[PDB]
Amino acid sequence: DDWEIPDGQITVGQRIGSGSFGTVYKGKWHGDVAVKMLNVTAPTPQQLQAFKNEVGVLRKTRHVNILLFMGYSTKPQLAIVTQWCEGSSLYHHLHIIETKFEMIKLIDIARQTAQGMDYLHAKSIIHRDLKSNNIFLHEDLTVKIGDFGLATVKSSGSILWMAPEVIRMQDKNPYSFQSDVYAFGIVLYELMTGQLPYSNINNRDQIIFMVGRGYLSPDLSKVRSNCPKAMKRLMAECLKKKRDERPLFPQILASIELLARSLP
Amino acid sequence: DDWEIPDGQITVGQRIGSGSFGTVYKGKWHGDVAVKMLNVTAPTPQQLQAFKNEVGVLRKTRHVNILLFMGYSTKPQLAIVTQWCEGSSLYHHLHIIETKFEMIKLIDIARQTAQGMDYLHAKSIIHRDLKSNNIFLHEDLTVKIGDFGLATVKSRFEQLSGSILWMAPEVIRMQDKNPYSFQSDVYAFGIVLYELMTGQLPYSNINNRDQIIFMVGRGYLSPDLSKVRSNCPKAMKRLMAECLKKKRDERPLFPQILASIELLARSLPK
Ligand SMILES: Oc1c([C@@H](Nc2ccccn2)c2ccco2)cc(Cl)c2cccnc12
Ligand SMILES: Oc1c([C@@H](Nc2ccccn2)c2ccco2)cc(Cl)c2cccnc12
Repeated sequence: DDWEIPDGQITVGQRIGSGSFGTVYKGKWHGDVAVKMLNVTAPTPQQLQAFKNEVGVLRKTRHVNILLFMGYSTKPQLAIVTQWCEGSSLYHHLHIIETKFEMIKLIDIARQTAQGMDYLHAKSIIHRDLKSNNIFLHEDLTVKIGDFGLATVKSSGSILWMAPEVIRMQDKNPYSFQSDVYAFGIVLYELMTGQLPYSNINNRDQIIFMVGRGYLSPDLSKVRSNCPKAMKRLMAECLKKKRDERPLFPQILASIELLARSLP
Repeated sequence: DDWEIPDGQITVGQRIGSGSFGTVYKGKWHGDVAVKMLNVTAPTPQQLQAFKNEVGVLRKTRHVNILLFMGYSTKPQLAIVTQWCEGSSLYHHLHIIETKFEMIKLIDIARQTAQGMDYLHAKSIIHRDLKSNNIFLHEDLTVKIGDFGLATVKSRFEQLSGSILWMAPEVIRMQDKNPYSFQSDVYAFGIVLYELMTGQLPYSNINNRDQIIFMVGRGYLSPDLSKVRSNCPKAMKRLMAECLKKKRDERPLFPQILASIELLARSLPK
């Protein structure tokens, strides 16, 4: 019952990026895989902690909509190995290559994402950084939620997806299922409008300040016409400035399924 | 945090099928899933064992070409929950609806299956029932090796008698100690490569189950390789023949089979 990969079996290749801790690479281990390593040979103290935290969460997940954790290593360097997703992140599709998804496909992507979130929450896992860039469209179909570590289970910037309470830090622990729900709301906004929120404001600090005070919020009137009213309503629900008024995924999921069933 | 699903969360629907090791369904648990249950009112001691053994093997797997194990339940009834595959099995594509896959695709299905087998064997897991019926073509793109009811971790039964087309001669004779090995899995893989390249099941012109069993076992009968498609790469027809060797110890292991398929793939027509 061990997920530790034997020493020196992982072949590392092209450098991809650098999420959470360390650097991510496309590598080899019983096929293509993603490898999140640590450049230093001296794992330091709190680096060996963020490492054990991620593995600890990742290893509690087995769901088609959650990036597949395959194993970890301490080999020469600490390394988390996950499946290799073929394609691009939803963020890249929507805002870089501006892919034109049909409404059916957009509804389905929101569904799978919620499917995935519902699962994480059932396991008492709070993502804490859900955003269109951590949502991968594997093989152009099938959502894979990724990048954890920053994720916890039970007791740069990504402000666009941060709920008002999170921005305020009036608890130092404003994170909860509800704040995950809010970010999903911002993700819904992207799919449904094809754009990032507040694109007409060029000052981040202003954006941060105003969302936190409840003065600014996503402009829902921007939703595409062919967007089902029930979706636009689900969206507003998730984006409630007041935490406790937001619905939970079991509910989100039911709503998205009923609007999807009656769409064609 | 075990993989034991909390009680009363799994719902079951369509009865996709039956079997000696339980019947399959298309239930739900955080999205669609495949639920394998046990109809009986009280599991016999051997069933409880088959259940445990499968879960023990399944929970050791995390690979894109292995059907995803999600959890099990015992309280309501013994149940194994796996991801629900969208599409059909390679068997159905190949022999029931005759799907016209391109050689590039066939080589690909052959590669992924090998990739999966390579993964199981590295963890000392012997499938023991690899066949096109248990190879799901998820979304018509991803190969998912399933049905782990007879699987076992080396150094850890008397079942099966239905799918003889994929049984190696030494498995039919049951002479040797440990009839099953990484090699018998490789033989089954060989019959699958055979199915992929010919589009047909072996021994289609013989209709007597017993005679086929006896003959393949005695070595009088073997897969007719002259039937392999003409556009089938030579190295492949060779790799196939090697996996089908009558002498167990002459068959290559998946790491080498994997290396070969990947090699003959890089030099394929354009
Ligand atoms: O492609 C991958 C990325 C990249 N995400 C996206 C998202 C949209 C389009 C293109 N890439 C990325 C890397 C670094 C920073 O972002 C990140 C990780 Cl962890 C992967 C893990 C396994 C397979 N593929 C992965
Ligand atoms: O569909 C599934 C089957 C059935 N196989 C096929 C093959 C071709 C077309 C349709 N179904 C089946 C039924 C009975 C005994 O095996 C078996 C498993 Cl393990 C599955 C696991 C996840 C998703 N789907 C699965």
